[PDB]
Amino acid sequence: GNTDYDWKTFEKNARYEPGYNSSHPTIVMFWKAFHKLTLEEKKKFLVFLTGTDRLQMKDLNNMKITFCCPESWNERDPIRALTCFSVLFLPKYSTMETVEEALQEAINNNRGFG
Repeated sequence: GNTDYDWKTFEKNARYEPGYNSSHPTIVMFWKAFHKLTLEEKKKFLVFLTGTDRLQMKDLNNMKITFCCPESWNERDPIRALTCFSVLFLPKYSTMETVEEALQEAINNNRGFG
């Protein structure tokens, strides 16, 4: 469902914590899920990661995400995010499926976010 939105620039310009890179297994498998989903689904992702809904192209083309896995991350930890500097809490999932499903979980509103 993509429609005139430069997503390459987004995955390319994103931030990682010191010692993490897009080449890390967990992060490449994360991007894989972000590329197969539709426009509606990725909008939900951004809407919970950022503090602005239905973000404009001017926002998206400079928008970044900061990947983070807490010192005590867990394989079953839910994917959360903070609107401070767009940090996405991504645990070190052992499989490519668990990250694909977790991507859906959070966009589908993982509940208890009150």
